[PDB]
Amino acid sequence: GLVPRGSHMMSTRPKISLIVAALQPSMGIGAKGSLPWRLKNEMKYFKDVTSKAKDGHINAVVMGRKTWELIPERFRPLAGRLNVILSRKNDDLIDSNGVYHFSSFDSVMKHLEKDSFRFKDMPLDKIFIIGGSQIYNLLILDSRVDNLLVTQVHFVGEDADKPQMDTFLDWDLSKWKRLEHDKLEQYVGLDVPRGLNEEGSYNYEYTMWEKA
Ligand SMILES: NC(=O)C1=CN([C@@H]2O[C@H](COP(=O)(O)OP(=O)(O)OC[C@H]3O[C@@H](n4cnc5c(N)ncnc54)[C@H](OP(=O)(O)O)[C@@H]3O)[C@@H](O)[C@H]2O)C=CC1
Repeated sequence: GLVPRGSHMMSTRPKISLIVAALQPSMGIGAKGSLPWRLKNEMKYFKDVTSKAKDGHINAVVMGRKTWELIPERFRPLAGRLNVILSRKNDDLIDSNGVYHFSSFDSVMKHLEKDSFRFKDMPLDKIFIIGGSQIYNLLILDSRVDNLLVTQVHFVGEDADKPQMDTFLDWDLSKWKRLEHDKLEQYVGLDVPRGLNEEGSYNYEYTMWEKA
């Protein structure tokens, strides 16, 4: 935080991550309004990563309206995190549980900046964009996104049984560069398994990318 020297701001400005699982090779991120894989350890990774903040800080999760509707009521808002829901019909309100119902990523970022990136008298550490496909494909083009946390998902059943995806991440690889595993662990603040994790007909690898 602040020091007697007067040289440091109270907190660093929060990094923005887009966290997503994408099917190889064509970056499929949805099928028929859902997702064809259900990976228990990957869902735990999402919980652990989005919840892990440096001491005295909290993280934010930013999601589209349709994804908010698919979180079970008893688990909303996602505990231990600033929840932001995007809908163009929202009225830019912060409700009785501290949930931000905002009309655009621009509007919520403007508000957070006005508040010195603080919430419930906690500074923000990381802001995670958590989906769904429409919000991912809008915000992956936003210059404020600092990194991608991509779970690379591989189908390892028979070729004919691979799920047919119908929504894909608008990810231009020329704009991004994969980092080594130590950088991923240092960013997320956790010990993360390296390599291909196995569950059923899928394997999956945790990766991090920054801008080229
Ligand atoms: N691969 C992965 O890791 C993940 C994939 N998914 C997949 O995502 C899919 C669902 O995603 P989707 O249906 O696209 O729903 P989203 O969660 O992306 O929410 C879509 C809604 O966001 C609002 N919206 C759209 N553009 C804007 C904007 N510019 N500013 C503000 N609000 C906006 C709209 O509601 P309004 O009209 O009210 O503005 C729209 O209906 C499912 O297939 C799910 O499995 C979800 C999570 C993780």
